[PDB]
Amino acid sequence: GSSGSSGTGEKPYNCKECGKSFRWASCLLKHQRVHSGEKPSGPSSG
Ligand SMILES: [Zn+2]
Repeated sequence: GSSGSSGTGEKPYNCKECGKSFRWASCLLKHQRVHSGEKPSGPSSG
């Protein structure tokens, strides 16, 4: 029960596809690869 404290830190880069965060750009640009090609996760295994 603080209701107020110091420690407001958030990364500048933040993905919109899923809603993740990243310190550097490249770090995010690389993750964007997942939002480029869909992966077989579901109907794959009967
Ligand atoms: Zn994402």
